[PDB]
Amino acid sequence: KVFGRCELAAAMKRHGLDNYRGYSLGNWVCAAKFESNFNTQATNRNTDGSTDYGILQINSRWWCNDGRTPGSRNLCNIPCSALLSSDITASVNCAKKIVSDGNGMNAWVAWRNRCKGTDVQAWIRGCRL
Ligand SMILES: [Cl-]
Ligand SMILES: [Pt+2]
Ligand SMILES: [Pt+2]
Ligand SMILES: [Pt+2]
Ligand SMILES: [Pt+2]
Ligand SMILES: [Pt+2]
Ligand SMILES: [Pt+2]
Repeated sequence: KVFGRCELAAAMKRHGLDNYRGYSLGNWVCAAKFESNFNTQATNRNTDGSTDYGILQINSRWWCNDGRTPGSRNLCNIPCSALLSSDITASVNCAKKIVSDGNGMNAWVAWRNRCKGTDVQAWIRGCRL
């Protein structure tokens, strides 16, 4: 599914991301924008052989099982395919484990390079929440 900006904000908020580990909603929306362009079906193969999946481009080296990432972990205990669903629940729960892991939202390179320190409030501007 390709979410609209406010639709995704509301779904993120319903699922408990707003101010989760102190990251305001706009941070999560901005991350999703630049990681997946709001498309739940996004995948992107890395040089290292792992793959990033879903609205928040969650990576198979650590977080999910795709069956083809040699030597990897599955810390969220899910198949990577679950991060592709139009229901963002699996991506939300995993992102919660990720953001709690020690580097916060710096684990999302696209957040770090395009969202961090910007006016991320703009990403929820005009949304009923
Ligand atoms: Cl990740
Ligand atoms: Pt829709
Ligand atoms: Pt939902
Ligand atoms: Pt939820
Ligand atoms: Pt765009
Ligand atoms: Pt969980
Ligand atoms: Pt509200």
